Amino acid sequence: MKEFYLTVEQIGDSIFERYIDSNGRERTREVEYKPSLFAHCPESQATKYFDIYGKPCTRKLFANMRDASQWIKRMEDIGLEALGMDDFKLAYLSDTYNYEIKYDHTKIRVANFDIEVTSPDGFPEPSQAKHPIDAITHYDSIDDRFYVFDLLNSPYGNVEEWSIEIAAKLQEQGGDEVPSEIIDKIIYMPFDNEKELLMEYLNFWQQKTPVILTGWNVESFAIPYVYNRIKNIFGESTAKRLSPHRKTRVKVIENMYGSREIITLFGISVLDYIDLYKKFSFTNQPSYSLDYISEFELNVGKLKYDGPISKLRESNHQRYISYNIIAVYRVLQIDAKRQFINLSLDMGYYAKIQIQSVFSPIKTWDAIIFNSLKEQNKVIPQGRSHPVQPYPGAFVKEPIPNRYKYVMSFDLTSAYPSIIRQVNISPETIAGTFKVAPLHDYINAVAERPSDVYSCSPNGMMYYKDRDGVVPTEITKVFNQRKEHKGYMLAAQRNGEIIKEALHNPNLSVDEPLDVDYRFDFSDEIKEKIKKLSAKSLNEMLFRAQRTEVAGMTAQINRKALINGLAGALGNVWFRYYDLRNATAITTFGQMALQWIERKVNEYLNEVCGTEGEAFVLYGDTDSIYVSADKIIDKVGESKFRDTNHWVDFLDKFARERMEPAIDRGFREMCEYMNNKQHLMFMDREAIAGPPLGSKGIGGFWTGKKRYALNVWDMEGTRYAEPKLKIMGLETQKSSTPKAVQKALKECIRRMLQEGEESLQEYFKEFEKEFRQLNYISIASVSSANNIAKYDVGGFPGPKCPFHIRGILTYNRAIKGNIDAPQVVEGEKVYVLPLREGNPFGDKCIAWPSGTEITDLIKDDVLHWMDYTVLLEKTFIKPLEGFTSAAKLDYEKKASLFDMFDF
DNA sequence: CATGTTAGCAGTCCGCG
DNA sequence: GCGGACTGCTGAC
Ligand SMILES: [Ca+2]
Ligand SMILES: [Ca+2]
Ligand SMILES: [Ca+2]
Ligand SMILES: [Ca+2]
Ligand SMILES: [Ca+2]
Repeated sequence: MKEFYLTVEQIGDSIFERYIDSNGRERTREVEYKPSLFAHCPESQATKYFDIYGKPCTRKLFANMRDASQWIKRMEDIGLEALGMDDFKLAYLSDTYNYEIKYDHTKIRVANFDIEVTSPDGFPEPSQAKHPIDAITHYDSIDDRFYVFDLLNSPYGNVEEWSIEIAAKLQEQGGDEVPSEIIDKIIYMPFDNEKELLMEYLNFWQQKTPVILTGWNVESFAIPYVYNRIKNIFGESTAKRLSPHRKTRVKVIENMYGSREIITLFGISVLDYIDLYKKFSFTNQPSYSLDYISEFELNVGKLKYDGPISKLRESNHQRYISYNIIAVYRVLQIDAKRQFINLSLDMGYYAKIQIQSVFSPIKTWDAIIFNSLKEQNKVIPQGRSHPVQPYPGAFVKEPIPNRYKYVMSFDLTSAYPSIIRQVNISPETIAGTFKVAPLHDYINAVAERPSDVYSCSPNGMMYYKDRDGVVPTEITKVFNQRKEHKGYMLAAQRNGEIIKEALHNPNLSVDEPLDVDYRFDFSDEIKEKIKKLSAKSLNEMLFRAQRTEVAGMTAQINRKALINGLAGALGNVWFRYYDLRNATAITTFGQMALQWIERKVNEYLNEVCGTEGEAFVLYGDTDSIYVSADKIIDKVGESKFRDTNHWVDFLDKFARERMEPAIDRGFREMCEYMNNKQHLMFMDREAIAGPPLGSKGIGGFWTGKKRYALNVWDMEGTRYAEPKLKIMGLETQKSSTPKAVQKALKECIRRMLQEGEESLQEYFKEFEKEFRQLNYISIASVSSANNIAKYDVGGFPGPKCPFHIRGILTYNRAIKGNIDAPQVVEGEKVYVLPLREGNPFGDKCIAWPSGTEITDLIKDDVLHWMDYTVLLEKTFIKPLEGFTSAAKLDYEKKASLFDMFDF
């Protein structure tokens, strides 16, 4: 097979590389790497090396990496550019792997681990590691085994061995319900003392050295804890054995009362699943406990236990170990679904970077662009210093707050990357400038055509048309992969709806799920078979379709994020290709594009509807338009439609056959106006929205910019079995809004859009009556707790203290002195509840770590002093008031003359 | 070491015969 | 009691 790297490090003048050889064996090597950098040279001097502007450079081959570094310093002192890749391990990767890397994940050792540490005196701080490690579960992807290290003897208690037989039993049977599919994969190893456990853990680690190291919170807890605990017992050089090159770096950061640390293990690529999840999932969660996330992702229940975790090992060591094991398996299950390890590997090898560098779009793009330019013997510019400067972004139309009955939406496919490609925006394609007219002069086609030679943006920039830019070139490759995966995702989505439709009429049969590829639209044969399937087979097929859709989602949305990240990086001062002329060329072109196409759509729709000056576009943001379709529907008359699906079909056809071709002509004109390289403004129909035919539903409403709700029947070609709400910006979409309040507000919206005012009033009345019976967690607000200390004046709120921070301080005073009360961690999330006047906490609110029950010592007092009136008014009524006033609707029946009668 | 800008709502502080 | 300037937080692109 073709060789590929696993890890790469620079240590002094050596490159340390772990890799997979031609026979598929893991190998390591130390290389005294001889880097090159480049300096500009006279034109007369023959060379094969040119900078991106075509100026000749001479190559400086260095005896070692330190020499290269020292040379950069001297060049800086002289005042001349030192060109070429200054991150030498990227250079090394590019030289060693001068071909498209084809990697084999089955040869890559991925390790998933977690540790337990009993602590009777508060959270066990990794930097101090003063408590024994009493469990480790380490899953190895190559062995497909869960290696369990179990401490039987501890200063905090001597316990018996863990029983695998009891672990497999149902909980209702006294067991731990360790999933049966991993029972046979567990290798269990008990130890009579911690030193033996840790020693054997290190020997194991040496035999099975992780390449990718993952797990839940491993970077902030497990890794530094293991490292510091081993250091305290055996010495630092023993602790350094966690690195295959025996090198680590300690990063102390650093709460300021007290502190913590991150450990770099050289020759390992740490990808903490919590970090993967936050970057790649596109959720914002109220809490990031593994229990919370597992439940959200997998619909498994909380791993319940009686008493505090500080006492679980002594009282129920059996459950303690099982739960250690399950927590490790849960990360694997989340990854089986989400496939973030797969994505990280794809992206990392595609760029030729250290795998952990996928967290950095700038490092990722630097490597991609360097490799691309290198292949053509071109030489990359030196990184330069730049002050941070603000610059303009997108246009967002101010909508008239209102109900909007029938709506059709359109937006640009991959807007900013498409703008980059259309205009040919790259550092090396800049041709010059032109004198700018006011933006609205371009929007209304009155300004002079900028150029008849070059491709233009209304920011004043001109670009060559007849040559490729590396930025356009490389952004296109990633865009094309994105498009492939999104296609797979949407096919799976459409496939899912076919299955949901068939679930209305399941067959009474024992049969099998159909063996199909969900990435492709079902054929007629498959659809016929589906209509004969049982509920069992259908539901299983639906699970598989949704898993296929999630996988396509992960793959497409993050490649979308990466290409959009390139457009953003042009405006980040650390990017090698930072240039506000290029960043603003994109954003300004976007502003024109949106407002240009608004004009064109209003013009077209007036023409075809036989009218003039009516506003059809009611809203737009960056690259989208929202078109009121009321007049389209009224032109033919609602009477003519059989059911909802008929008018949906009608608008679908109208958008595709009439509007889109009008839009396309509109944008082709704009392309010629800017004399662009290639027409790439593709504005496809997004949503078709309206109330059910013959209902009192209002269809949609806007309260303002970035705030709206739509009852959607068709979304990018997916015709739903059941209407789906598209809600943006409203409190239902915010992780700070209480769970049950999100739910109730969403049902309030569903009822408004689908059913009418009366239905809304019915639900409101009921929710108001029952509010006080909801679980306290379900009705608590959520916030991030940043800069707690800044507002901590003797345990009391200082000036300008935010509400949620006040709550934390109230909590800190209530718990002061209690050894095992969970501390609020700086920067993490808290639940927040308001308190009534005269409460024993001495303040108007309390807050505590989110995803958790509030400590039992104060729980009852919280429950008793909870201010429901404030909670209902703030979280539920006030947002609902905003929705309903905008929609011109009442959530309570207003008083009127009819109140004089007895109905 | 290192994607971007635009934007609304909740809260504090302050003024206000 | 309620606005306006302000910080903080949270999303929509
Ligand atoms: Ca644990
Ligand atoms: Ca778009
Ligand atoms: Ca059937
Ligand atoms: Ca959009
Ligand atoms: Ca689309």
